[PDB]
Amino acid sequence: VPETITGGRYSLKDGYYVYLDKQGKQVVGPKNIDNHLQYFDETTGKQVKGDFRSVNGKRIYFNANLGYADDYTTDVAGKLVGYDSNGNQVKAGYVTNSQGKTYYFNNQGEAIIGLKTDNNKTQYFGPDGAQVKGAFQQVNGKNIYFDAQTGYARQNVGFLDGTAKGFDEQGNQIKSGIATDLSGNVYYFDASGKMLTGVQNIDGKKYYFDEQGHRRRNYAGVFNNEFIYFGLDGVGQSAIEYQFEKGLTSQNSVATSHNAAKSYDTKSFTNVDGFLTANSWYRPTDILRNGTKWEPSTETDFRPLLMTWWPDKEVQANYLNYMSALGLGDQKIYTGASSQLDLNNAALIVQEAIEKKISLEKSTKWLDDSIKSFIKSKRKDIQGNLVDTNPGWTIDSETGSTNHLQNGAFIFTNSPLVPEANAAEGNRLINRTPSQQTGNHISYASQPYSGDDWGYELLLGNDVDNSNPIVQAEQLNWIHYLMNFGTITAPQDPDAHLANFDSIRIDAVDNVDADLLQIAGDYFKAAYQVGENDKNANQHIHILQDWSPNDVWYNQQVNGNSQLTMDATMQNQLLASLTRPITSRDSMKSFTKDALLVHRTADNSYNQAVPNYSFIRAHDSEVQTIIAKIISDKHPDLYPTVDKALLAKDSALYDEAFTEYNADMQKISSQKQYTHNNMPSAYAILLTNKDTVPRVYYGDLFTDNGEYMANKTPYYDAITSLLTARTKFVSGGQSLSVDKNDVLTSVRYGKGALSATDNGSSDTRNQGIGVIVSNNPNLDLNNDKVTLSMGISHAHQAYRPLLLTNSQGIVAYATDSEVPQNLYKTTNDKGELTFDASEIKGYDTVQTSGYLAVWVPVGASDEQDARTIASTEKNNGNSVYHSNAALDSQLIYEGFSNFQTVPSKNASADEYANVIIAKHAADFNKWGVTSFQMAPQYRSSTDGSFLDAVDTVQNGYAFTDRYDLGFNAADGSKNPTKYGTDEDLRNAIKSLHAQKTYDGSSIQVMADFVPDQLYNMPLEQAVSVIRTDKYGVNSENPDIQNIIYAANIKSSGTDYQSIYGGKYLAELQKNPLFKSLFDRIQISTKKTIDPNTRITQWSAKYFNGSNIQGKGINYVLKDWASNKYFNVSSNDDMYSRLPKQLMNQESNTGFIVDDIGVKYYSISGYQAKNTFVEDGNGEWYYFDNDGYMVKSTEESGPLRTVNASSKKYYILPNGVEIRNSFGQDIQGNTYYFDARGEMVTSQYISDDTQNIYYFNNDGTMAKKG
Ligand SMILES: OC[C@H]1O[C@H](OC[C@H]2O[C@H](OC[C@H]3O[C@H](OC[C@H]4O[C@H](O)[C@H](O)[C@@H](O)[C@@H]4O)[C@H](O)[C@@H](O)[C@@H]3O)[C@H](O)[C@@H](O)[C@@H]2O)[C@H](O)[C@@H](O)[C@@H]1O
Ligand SMILES: [Ca+2]
Ligand SMILES: [Pr+3]
Ligand SMILES: [Pr+3]
Ligand SMILES: [Pr+3]
Repeated sequence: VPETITGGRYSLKDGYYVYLDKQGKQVVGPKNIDNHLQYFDETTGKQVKGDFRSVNGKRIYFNANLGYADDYTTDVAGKLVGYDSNGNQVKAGYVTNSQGKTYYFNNQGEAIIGLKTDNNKTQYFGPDGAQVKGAFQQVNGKNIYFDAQTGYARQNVGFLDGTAKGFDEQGNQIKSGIATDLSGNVYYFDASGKMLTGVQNIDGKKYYFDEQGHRRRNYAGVFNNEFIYFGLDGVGQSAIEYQFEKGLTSQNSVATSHNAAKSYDTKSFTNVDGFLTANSWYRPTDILRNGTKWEPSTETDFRPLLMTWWPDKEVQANYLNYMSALGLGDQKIYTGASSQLDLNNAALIVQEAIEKKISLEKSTKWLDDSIKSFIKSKRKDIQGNLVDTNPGWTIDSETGSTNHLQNGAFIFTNSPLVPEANAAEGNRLINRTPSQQTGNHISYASQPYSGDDWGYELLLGNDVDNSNPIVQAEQLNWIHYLMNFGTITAPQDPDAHLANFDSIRIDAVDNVDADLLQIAGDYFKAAYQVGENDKNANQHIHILQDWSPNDVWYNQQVNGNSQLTMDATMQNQLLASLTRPITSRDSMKSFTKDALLVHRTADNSYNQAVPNYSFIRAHDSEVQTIIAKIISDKHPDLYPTVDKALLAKDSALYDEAFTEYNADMQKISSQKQYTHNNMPSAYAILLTNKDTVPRVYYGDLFTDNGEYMANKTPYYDAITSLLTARTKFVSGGQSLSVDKNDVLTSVRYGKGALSATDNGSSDTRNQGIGVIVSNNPNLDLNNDKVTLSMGISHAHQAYRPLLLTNSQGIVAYATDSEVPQNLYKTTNDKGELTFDASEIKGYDTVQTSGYLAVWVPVGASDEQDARTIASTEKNNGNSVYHSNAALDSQLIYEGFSNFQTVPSKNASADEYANVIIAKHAADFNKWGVTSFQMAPQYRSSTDGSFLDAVDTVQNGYAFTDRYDLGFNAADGSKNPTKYGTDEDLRNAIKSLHAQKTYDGSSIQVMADFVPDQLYNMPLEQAVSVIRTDKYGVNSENPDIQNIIYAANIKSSGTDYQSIYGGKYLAELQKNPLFKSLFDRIQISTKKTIDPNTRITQWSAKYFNGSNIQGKGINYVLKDWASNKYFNVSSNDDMYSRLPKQLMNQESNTGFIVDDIGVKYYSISGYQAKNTFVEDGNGEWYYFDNDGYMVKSTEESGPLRTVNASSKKYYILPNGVEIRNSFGQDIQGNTYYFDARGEMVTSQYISDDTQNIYYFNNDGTMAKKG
């Protein structure tokens, strides 16, 4: 029996492929994988490809490609018999040889020769048993074509031996009949097999065939002195006879006096900056009260606009149907074809029911809902699928680039139609990432390091413009508010000064103007004199979220080191070499490469390395992506891509995924299908490393979901043992190594000593840790020995373990006395430890793959602390921080996860995280924490536009009011954020501040500074928009070029932004210490910061752009004839006046034939001037400056420039402007006209049937033959 293997990937060794087991081991012999049987060689473990092996007796062939077992025919004599994939002979069925020959065998097992007439699909087989595909074969002069993929007879035209000969399925030449090629080309022949070109009459219907014989669609031109237009049918339509309904329909009714608007100004209409939308309501002069008596309307008698007016018949019809479905309208179906007068009468029948329902309910809220759902309603199509009923008012119409986290984006631009949503000149500078701050990319990177930039301006939601000086100021104000949160929010309290934040984490560095880094750096020199010395600097440790490789070096040269850069090379190497499964895993020798940021192979100096903070996981990185992977595997239907699974927001899915994620964390390393292996081995390297500030993720001590701090991970004992050990032993110089067996040994020599040869100080002897790490579950040393080279400072010294590994797990020893006598071992005269195979071997537990050990020196006191005090001396150079003993004494703790359960409305006091933080304050001080990175404390949105904004998470990165950190409601209801109230928060900070570290100063508390975006904003505003991707590159959709959009982009002006916005700028300017900050010329703007305007209400002029909101392109209402937007707040001529019916004026709609020409009036009653106009969802027409339709004549040909934009259109004598269509001169030349109706030049245009034509710069088609 070939065993089935399931988990494990393929590898390439020596130019052949091998398969690695879940255990880690190469597989040998005949084995099933992927449901297809493959063989693997006895010694080299090599996969067999295109050879013969014997799996349990029977002779089996394996594919040249993929390695899978397959069919084969061997001809010893006569006809080869042929064999199934699993051995055995074929009694009656197809097999395909490796050469690609396909034979069919009879019941007797001989190869079938000649014709093979199956169950309704005749086939052929030539002599020698091969099937024929893709050629014509005369069985007996039939000349029957056989398909390339299947040997089935097909109708096809064969250009051999003459031209245009057509043959059918049974193989008769199709004289006087229609024939069809493989590409779908349609020929027509005459009696005696010769094809036809030009205009033909087939069944009282005209068709056009070009010069190579193809019957054609969407082709216009004069033929035998008759202008014909052959449509999608291929059928000729008269281009003289009009294609529109002649005659006008009055929109004046008995009811229009009463439904006319009370007034024609802002008073009577609900509006967005004057513009009207689909959800607009208005006050008619009269109300049909209880559907029985016309009364004068009161101040509160507003009704939906859509009740009495619509932008066209198509929406009118659909409205009537939808309300009829809600049981209000009449029981009968209407269409855009249906007559105008009938729709208007039907609408008045609906109104009667609407008002009767309002009288009954004593409310109009039910109506508001049913109008909102009508706008977003869906419908059956001719295909049978769900489309949108009103595409113009949905996401459907906002098509562009997909490259953005929320599937689209806009950029705000200026435009004279919306004067108040226009930004100043030289603002809205996008993509000023650290790399592109000057406006051009600059590689600051040196020789073996990368200098790329993965930044982009539009990340999420509504994107704030941080190239505006007024905004840059409000960002400074917000920092000041946070650094003085306590004193500001609770002035009555005497201890308010203890409830203040100390440092910040700058979020989305690659998505905002990099000027904000220098602004922030200036603040802390002014306020807290961080520049003076290490002591001051290290009391405020800030961090960057700077993912791009180049940002490390930008930070160093441009930004001083005003914030700490992340180490990405370490995180990546720690993930690659330890966390991955055995199949994907990098070697430990990689830790000694050159492309690492900090070389630790012989780190022996201070103030040389780049100041940095390194980590393994974080609330976003390597957390959410793993959950998504599980969602994808469990629900392929809904989410097939790992990227697609990130977009999911349903809690049931996550709940399901987490129970797996939690259950998988418990499993042994070899069967960890989703989670990270070797977590304690990774943290063992991280927390012992020199020249770095380690950051520990909440979710590695505790479970990423559920109650805060409630459930521990498998790794808690190991990691908390390391953290306290860091406090007592880790100091001095470092050196990594990796022996021939691939076993890492990290050594710290202890305070005073910087190398192995250093004799050190008094402090040295009892300090300095030693770490051993292998990532090989099948490690077997045998004769070879592993060596920990401690210093000569540690010669002839007794050492005891801190961590060791068993099959059961990892043993942590807290004190020397907990250690058994046998484990103790003493160093030799050189300061070396030696390890046997009887000691160090391969393991596979839950907590380790390979082996982990950590050894410390025996006889440390309890007062012993390895950490070093910050220097007070002046520092030279430009770095704010300096990577040395004192900085490495610091340690950050990211004390939150996204997926912490959200305490319910009536949750008890101590379910909220900030209460729990206070209770466990001393726990953090015993782990060596000097900075506590709190979550963003801002009130989260719940609209679900992104993971961070769904109600089950509310992590706080998705916020509307960024001065609101959990304040009470207006009535005095406690109203906490996911983590607790402003009071609960202020305590938590005091609690952390009460804790005192090794140097007697408090634990720092870090605010999460999020300058990039704002979510879910209350008030609409009109803006000009262009459809783009995340970089702000124009996706160049014609309909979305500087059009007007009703964006939710304006704050309420009664929120905490209005209270505290820019409040402290005046005050700061007056301070001398801040003079440097305000005088600085910022790199990107080249202008100074501007603190003279306060931002109390956010508005569209302070934003670069926004993610797509799915209001729709035509959500802002607009008369099609005039092609102007409706505006109530202005009496300007660039806006259209209200539809004539709504101001009780005479109004008519329709086409009107006139002696001079043809005029068209919209549903609103206005005349079409200088506009394209679609009719009855079919034909387009253009109307000139004089309000007359443009039509071609005999004197003036069909090819015309109409708009004076140098753009040429093809217009028939109907006035019909043909689109996606070919057109002809009277001379003979052919032109093609694209989706938009305009002529094509210098371009190949493809054809539905795979024909291709080339059109010159001229516009004319290149003729063929
Ligand atoms: O370049 C470094 C990479 O090396 C490894 O590549 C693994 C491959 O994984 C998948 O395919 C698995 C496939 O591998 C062999 O066949 C390879 C291909 O051979 C043909 O040319 C054939 O026509 C192809 O159809 C076939 O894929 C095995 O014989 C076969 O059984 C397996 O199905 C990917 O589709 C490939 O693109 C990869 O090369 C390593 O695993 C990667 O992670 C490395 O990046
Ligand atoms: Ca931005
Ligand atoms: Pr007349
Ligand atoms: Pr349409
Ligand atoms: Pr029609």
